[PDB]
Amino acid sequence: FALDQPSQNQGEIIYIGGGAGFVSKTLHYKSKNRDQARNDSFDILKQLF
RNA sequence: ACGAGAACGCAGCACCAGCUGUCCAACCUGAAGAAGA
Repeated sequence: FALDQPSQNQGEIIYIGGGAGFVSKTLHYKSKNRDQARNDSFDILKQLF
């Protein structure tokens, strides 16, 4: 209902625990642009699932 | 009828006394019990 999801909070956010997301466990969105990282995630995850 | 006869090279004696197989040294280094859609 709310889903506030604040951002730009001086880097005061960390995601710890289960259910955080597949993005939080992999470092490829922050080393490549949108299309390259998207395709890399799709290729590496279609191998998994 | 032998320069010969008889005669233990034998007796007692601890290879023994003192002395640390000791000194120094992290079982240590890195790792999300976690993710489809």
